[PDB]
Amino acid sequence: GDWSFLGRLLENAQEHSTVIGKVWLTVLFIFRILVLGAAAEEVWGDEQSDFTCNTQQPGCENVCYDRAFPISHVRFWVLQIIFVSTPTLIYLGHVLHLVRMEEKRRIAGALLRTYVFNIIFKTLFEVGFIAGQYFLYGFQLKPLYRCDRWPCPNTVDCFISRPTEKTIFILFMLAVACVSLLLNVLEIYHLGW
Amino acid sequence: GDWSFLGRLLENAQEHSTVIGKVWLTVLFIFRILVLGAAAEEVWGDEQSDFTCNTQQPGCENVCYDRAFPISHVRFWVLQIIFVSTPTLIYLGHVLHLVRMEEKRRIAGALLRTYVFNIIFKTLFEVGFIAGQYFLYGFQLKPLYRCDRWPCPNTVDCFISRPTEKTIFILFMLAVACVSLLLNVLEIYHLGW
Repeated sequence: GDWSFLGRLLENAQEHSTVIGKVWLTVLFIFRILVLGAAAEEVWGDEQSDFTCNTQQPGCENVCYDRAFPISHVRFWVLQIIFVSTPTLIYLGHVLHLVRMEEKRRIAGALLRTYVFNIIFKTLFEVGFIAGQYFLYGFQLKPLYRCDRWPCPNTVDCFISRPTEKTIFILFMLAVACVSLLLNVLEIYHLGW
Repeated sequence: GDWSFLGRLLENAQEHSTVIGKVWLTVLFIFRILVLGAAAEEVWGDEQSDFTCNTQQPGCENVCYDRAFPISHVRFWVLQIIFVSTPTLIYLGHVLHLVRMEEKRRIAGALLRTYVFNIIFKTLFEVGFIAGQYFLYGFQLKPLYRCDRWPCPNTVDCFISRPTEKTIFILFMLAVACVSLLLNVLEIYHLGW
């Protein structure tokens, strides 16, 4: 996808942010957005095309792929990026609003509360997506999925495309997410002390 | 098949047999041999050809047809005919042997014991095939057979050719077999009294 606009806004955000925040935005751009576009989207491109079920039943592969993958991992990661970035956009907008207010007439007062809330929201959204992915997929895609959804007769064996590569990238993104959490914790403590 | 030779021998047997025995041989020829050749063999001709299993697994239809039908009904009926007819052949041979003995030099003495044993053996073989078929197939072929024999993955649904016609003929032959039993009982009692 085209992340250009979000890029513009977040680049603006870098200036009005802590050094650790600039590190966080670098991580977001490089290890999350760029990995997803350059590497992961191609991994998941044949997810349903090369999903195969051992059966002659029409409609079984469709319902089985749908039950195994209610949302694709890459779409989940898109949404995670958007939601962890939204607080930064809120804070940046409040900052620009105060600048416009000054013109009509760095981090302190209302902006400090807003920045702390921004880090907080980023952390909660962060953790939330991590836990949701754990409960939806664990952290390993196995090659076999056994499916008993109508119209499949009895239980059918279905086979995943590229499960090991997908597992590698699942874990890569989990690690990047954990690094982001650590960075946000560092921001909180660094402001505190 | 060509039952001509057995026919010759059994025709000979008719002369040296009771009236009820001639009825029994008429039943054998007409309602068992002729039905099998004229009607049933065509019913069972497509038994494996039109046996269908819902799967893509190579070898599953073969092992599933084999598990559902370890012996075909028509082959069972062939063997039943042969074995219920063998005692009559024994008795007829003993009779011809006594005739040859007389030439070298109706039912009484040794021939009477042999005739009673012939009826007995016919009755035991009769009942035995009936009970064996009950324990192997019951008396109704259902249209669905669920098969979990390797290499079939999990349980697969397989579908029988012509199950209702096959059931009709299964029951027809059961009835003919029971009529034969009744005739043999009548022979025993008629000799007794």
